[PDB]
Amino acid sequence: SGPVPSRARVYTDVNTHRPREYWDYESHVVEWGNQDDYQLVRKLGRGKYSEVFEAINITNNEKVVVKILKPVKKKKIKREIKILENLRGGPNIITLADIVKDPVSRTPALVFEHVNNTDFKQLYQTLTDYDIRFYMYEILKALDYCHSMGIMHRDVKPHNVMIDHEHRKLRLIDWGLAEFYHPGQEYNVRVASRYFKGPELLVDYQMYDYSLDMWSLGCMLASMIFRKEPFFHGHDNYDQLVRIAKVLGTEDLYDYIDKYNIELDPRFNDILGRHSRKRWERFVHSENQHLVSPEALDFLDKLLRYDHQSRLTAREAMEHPYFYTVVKDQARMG
Ligand SMILES: Clc1nc2nn[nH]c2cc1Br
Repeated sequence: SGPVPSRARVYTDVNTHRPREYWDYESHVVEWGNQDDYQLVRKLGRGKYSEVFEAINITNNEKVVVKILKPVKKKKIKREIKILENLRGGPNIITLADIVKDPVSRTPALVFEHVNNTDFKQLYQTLTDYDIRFYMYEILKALDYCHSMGIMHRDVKPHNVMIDHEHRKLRLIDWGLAEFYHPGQEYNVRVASRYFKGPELLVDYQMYDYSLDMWSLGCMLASMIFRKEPFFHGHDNYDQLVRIAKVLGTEDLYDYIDKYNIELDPRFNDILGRHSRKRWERFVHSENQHLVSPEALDFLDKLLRYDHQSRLTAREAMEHPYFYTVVKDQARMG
């Protein structure tokens, strides 16, 4: 038997039409700068794969951000570098400015354009209904671009969205989990953060595509309009699917498994149970109702689907009525 193959609905063959060196990052040669051009000012945050510092470029007194990479496979470093270089200059994509190594420790580090140390997670508590739509639209610009360039981000979450609210600009960061989409390729399902993992990751379906990012975006949107962080609050990867099933229902879940002939881990048998598909009104209350509208719920429903092929693409999402006012305002002034 085996699982049923799958293909992305959009941007399916974009990498095939590219020269090999565009996506064959294992053969990419890295252009190393001089780390003596940069002095670290202060630590910004600590991660599982890197440490982020505010720094200064000695040569031109320019503020930068330096991401010191924790030891990982050489090919993973080349992948993040190649993806950042391919996407450089794209809408709302963080700009990679330089690549350096410590002379003694040989530890690699990436230097980025400076952004204010404010991510989406810290800000959305004070956001109006319009601001949520505005910044969701800006994220969709970055996703539609990188998807059109044949790249899945695979780690979309509020922590990876830096926002300068005073200037109303945002940047999508942390491309260390991003990967090139190739039709027929099977990918590692051990990606993204638990609360944002798509059902394809949780049931171990490896032939996924750009639509993985659209599930993660739906998880972000639900947490913001409902003020429930996270929206799917699982204890682990198994319970994460249970939390989803208690909302989206078990019937569509098993139909999804049947459609792609997915061999489900037997542990799920005794924990998924039977659950109806819940109406989104269940999560509306007096403190979030000003963020919830029929347009928001209709848009959210079309993102959070078990069947990855049934989710809105980034471009389809940008044309939803949820963004009509945002589109009109950008047409007038931008
Ligand atoms: Cl602040 C910051 N963090 C990152 N993590 N991965 N890439 C990154 C770029 C910037 Br700028």
